[PDB]
Amino acid sequence: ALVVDNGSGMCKAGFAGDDAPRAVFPSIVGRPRHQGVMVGMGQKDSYVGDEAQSKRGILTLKYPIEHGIVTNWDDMEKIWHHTFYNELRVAPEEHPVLLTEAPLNPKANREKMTQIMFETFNTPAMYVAIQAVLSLYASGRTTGIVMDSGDGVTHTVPIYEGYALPHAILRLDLAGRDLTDYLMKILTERGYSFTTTAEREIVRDIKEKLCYVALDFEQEMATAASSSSLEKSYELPDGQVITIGNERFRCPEALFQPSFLGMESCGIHETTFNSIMKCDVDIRKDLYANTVLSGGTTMYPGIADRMQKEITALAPSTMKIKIIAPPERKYSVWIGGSILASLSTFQQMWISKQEYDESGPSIVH
Amino acid sequence: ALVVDNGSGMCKAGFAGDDAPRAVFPSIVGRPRHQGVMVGMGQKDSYVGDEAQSKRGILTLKYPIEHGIVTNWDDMEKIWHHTFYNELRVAPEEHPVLLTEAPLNPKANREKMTQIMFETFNTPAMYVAIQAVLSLYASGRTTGIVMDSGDGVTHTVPIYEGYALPHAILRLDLAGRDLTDYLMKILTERGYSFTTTAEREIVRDIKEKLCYVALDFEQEMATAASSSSLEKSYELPDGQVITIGNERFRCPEALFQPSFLGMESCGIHETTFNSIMKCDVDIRKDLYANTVLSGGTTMYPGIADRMQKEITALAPSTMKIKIIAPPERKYSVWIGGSILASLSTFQQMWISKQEYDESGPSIVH
Amino acid sequence: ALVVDNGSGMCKAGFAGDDAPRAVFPSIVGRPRHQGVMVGMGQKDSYVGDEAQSKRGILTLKYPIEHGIVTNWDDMEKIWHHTFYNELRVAPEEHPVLLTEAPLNPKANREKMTQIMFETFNTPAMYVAIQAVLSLYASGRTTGIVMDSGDGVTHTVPIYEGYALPHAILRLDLAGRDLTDYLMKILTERGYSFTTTAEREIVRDIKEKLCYVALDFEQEMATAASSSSLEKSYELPDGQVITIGNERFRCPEALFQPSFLGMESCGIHETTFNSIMKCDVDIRKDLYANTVLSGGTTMYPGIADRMQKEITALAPSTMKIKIIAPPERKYSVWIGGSILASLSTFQQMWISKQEYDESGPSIVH
Ligand SMILES: Nc1ncnc2c1ncn2[C@@H]1O[C@H](COP(=O)(O)OP(=O)(O)O)[C@@H](O)[C@H]1O
Ligand SMILES: Nc1ncnc2c1ncn2[C@@H]1O[C@H](COP(=O)(O)OP(=O)(O)O)[C@@H](O)[C@H]1O
Ligand SMILES: Nc1ncnc2c1ncn2[C@@H]1O[C@H](COP(=O)(O)OP(=O)(O)O)[C@@H](O)[C@H]1O
Repeated sequence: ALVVDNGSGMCKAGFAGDDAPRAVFPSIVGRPRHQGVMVGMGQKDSYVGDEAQSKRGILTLKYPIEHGIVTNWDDMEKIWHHTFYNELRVAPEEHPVLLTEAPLNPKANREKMTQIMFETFNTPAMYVAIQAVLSLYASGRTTGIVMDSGDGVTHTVPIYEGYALPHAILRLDLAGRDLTDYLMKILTERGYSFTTTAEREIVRDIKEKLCYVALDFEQEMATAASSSSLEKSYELPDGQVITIGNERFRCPEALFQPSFLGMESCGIHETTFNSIMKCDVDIRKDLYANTVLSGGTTMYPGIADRMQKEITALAPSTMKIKIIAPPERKYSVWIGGSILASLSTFQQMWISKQEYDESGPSIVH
Repeated sequence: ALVVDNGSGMCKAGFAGDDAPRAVFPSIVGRPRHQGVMVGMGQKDSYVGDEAQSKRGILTLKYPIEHGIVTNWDDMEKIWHHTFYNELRVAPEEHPVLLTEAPLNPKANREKMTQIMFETFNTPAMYVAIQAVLSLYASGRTTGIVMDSGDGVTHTVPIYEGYALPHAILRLDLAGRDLTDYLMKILTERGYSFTTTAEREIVRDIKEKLCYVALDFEQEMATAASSSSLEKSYELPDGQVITIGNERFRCPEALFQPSFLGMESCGIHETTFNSIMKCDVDIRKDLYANTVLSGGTTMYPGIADRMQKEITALAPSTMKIKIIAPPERKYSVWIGGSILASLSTFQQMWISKQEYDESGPSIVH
Repeated sequence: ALVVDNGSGMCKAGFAGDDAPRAVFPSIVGRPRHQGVMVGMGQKDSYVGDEAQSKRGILTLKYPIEHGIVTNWDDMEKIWHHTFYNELRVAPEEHPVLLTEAPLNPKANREKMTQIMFETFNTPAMYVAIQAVLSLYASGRTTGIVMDSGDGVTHTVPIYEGYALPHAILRLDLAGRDLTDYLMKILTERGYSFTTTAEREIVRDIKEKLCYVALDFEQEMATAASSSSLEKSYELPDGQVITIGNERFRCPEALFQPSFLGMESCGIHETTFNSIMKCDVDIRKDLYANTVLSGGTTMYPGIADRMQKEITALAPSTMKIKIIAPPERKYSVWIGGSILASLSTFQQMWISKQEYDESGPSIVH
């Protein structure tokens, strides 16, 4: 059976018989804006994130997915086509597939997504599973509160003894792309300017390399405003040097207290405490000291040691607080997908073609 | 032969060849309220007070027994199944059993209870015995007035020279569970709130730990309203501190003068005097100075020294009054059950299978 | 004398010489989140529900009161200041005032509330009265069971011949704000999203306009899933149309069987039957057929005709059941406040300054 993590930002896919994905590519569809001045194939009508990442510049870049909701399904179907035929060389009619989505999403999403997945690609069996549950499979726990944070979605789910508290789930649409745009908007403080889609991938790669989360933001500010040498240099692809300072932390720190973005919500530590405070009074002792981090934007160095200091300053004292931040968080959800796909007891739960032929797309409910 | 104290509140069981029970667990059956988000065996259809006490939170809690009357027999049969197979590891067809009940109860109770006990578990021999009689066995007296007070039932039986006066027995359905709910309803005076079954066990454990009976309630009220330091603190399972004051006594004191509950009856001291005043005129001298306390809710510190001062203020003077409050009152009825089960002369009194095959369940009468 | 209904949600105030309040405004205090880019007076340090309702967007909105308990008294004192000086144009030192509260509340509330009311505003005389009693004044009955349901509190009080049974009162913290948040959490099923305080008032006004209570919820569900045209459209303040269907009832219906919210209590019909079953056996015949509904969230169309069908299915047959749902339920408690304030025989019951100068704030007891 195939496991495809159509999370936002990049697609990750492979077989359930493996410990890591076989494909990891940036989910972009890119289209040329200039005509072919010399005869050849070298100006295709469209490119997908495998090759559109390197032919950027002459291409505009648009994602099929935003805030975890698919905006144009033809781009997504093109990406699934690339994942099945071009990358894993596999006929989708041969293999069952399971697909990930955010916990709360417009229900029509699941309906269209399955209608495509086995009316067009005619896959034999299908199942949709929420990412936070799959992350626990990857950790192998049965009690815990999972936090996920990727491109444009953050959410949390409490689970105890394998039971989720659906009244205690939260979304918080703050992570990633809304945080890259802040880097774009703060980096113009130095003077550098970045205006276009292909040029944004530079700012993304900057953020993926030159970023750390301060444990005491006020004192890092007081240090970087001193004579301290804290800057590092980045070479742009044309050879222009970039120096970054007073910014390597002041970007990711806006994941906490997101009033810097004018988002009037509570932040990641607040919504972690405010999710545990929705659970029953004796569940707190076992969700505390089992906080599990997941997903790309949890990868900055120093996250866990700040988050722990924030929660411990906020939760009632005389309670053990531990944050389970493993490595490989980027793949955690796919690993758990491979696990759940492999468990023999789960094999009765797939929606088969026979069910959909009776019920149609609302069988997902 | 087995002795099982299926009194209300918690089940206590063991062999007659012992001085204390081998099992003591809260008689609860608990059921999940949330569907399964994660795969496993870890969510049985039902749990019993051994594990439902710790898996509370994810469970609703319902007792099979209320006011000493069984409300749902399938929950009780599940508890007997747990006591025989799971807890005492004993084949019920091997051993006779004796079972306790309240003195006055709907007769259909005894009928169903024995029908189950040796039509289903097919026990070889059976007997039902009233708790107050069994308590005298535990004290070893043959003259006395016994008071019992447990989860939801209080009653009294006078016995002289081993004879009970059935015209002088009283029930008074005031103890225990109706007194925890009053703590729940008075503790909201501080501001704390407790709404649900699992959360009530916290208030029960509070009551089991932070309670004392005032000898001069009016003066303890006048003291706690003074500058006196009289509060104590309880840590909830989440680490929230609770402070309790002007309440640690004002809860159990409602066992006397139950007009605080709007129950228009007389109270425990009144119904003790009003039971002795039903006995013959020369029996008073020997029921006085042989008052025997029994059952859980007689365990609060200061009970006996109040009760003596109340009865002595009410009974005619120039009479010696003594209250036999031993330790181990919690087990007293089970101890007496073990005694009566051990006496060889009693061994002719069990109802055998041969009797029931003639008479059916009404053979208990 | 003034009558101020400082119930939760919105403040309603006026003179006892009137049949309806003179002020009705949403009790919000709002504070700016942005520094001044343009010169003027137009950004006060704080605003109150008169103007903070229209300057929302640029304001954060916080209530002083939640679950009927005041959380920050300075916001409340600011609201009382606005009601006396700014709205009713009245010197508080001239007039006695009576104030409403929920039946069970932390006692410190009444103490602080009166300390403020005539240590700061220096009112000459003061009295606190429970809302359910005041509702009977508005109906003019002397026997009845009153149900109240507003912003964040529901409770019930039985009264017979003008006497309440304090052992039979219940709170049930389910109404209103916990039911708007459910609309926020169910409306994301369509795809629309609402994240912030000012934006929540839109969902509240939706609920106040596009809501009805189904008499047979299962059949309305079966109808809305058909081809039936049952949706209605709401225009947002920006002109975005919203269509709502299969939801206009599935929100308020969660006031019954609140397991949809994961609140493990019984619901409004259950706690109405379970309150009458605490009264004496001959009172039932006269509390039945005098159930009186009160307070805002009882205003949905179809409530009464469902509630009657629920109670009649549950109460013993051959009993007349009638629900007294008058119009003007929103003002009922204030009307009764005006009545009780006007009765000359009541005029001895106010706490005067002379009493408080001896007793301090606990004179309310
Ligand atoms: N090394 C890194 N450290 C921190 N964040 C990263 C790193 N690499 C990628 N990211 C973040 O993750 C995004 C890539 O997609 P991601 O959100 O991880 O999708 P998914 O969660 O589905 O894997 C990047 O745009 C970036 O915001
Ligand atoms: N240490 C204690 N002091 C006072 N009361 C107690 C104590 N422990 C238990 N109780 C009361 O006894 C109840 C336990 O069941 P109980 O009524 O004793 O049943 P039984 O009488 O059948 O043993 C508790 O709910 C509590 O009300
Ligand atoms: N027309 C209406 N129909 C149903 N419910 C309403 C209506 N108007 C207001 N409400 C409910 O009443 C709330 C307003 O405050 P309310 O609870 O009535 O306070 P009070 O009971 O003190 O007047 C609103 O938030 C809403 O939940």
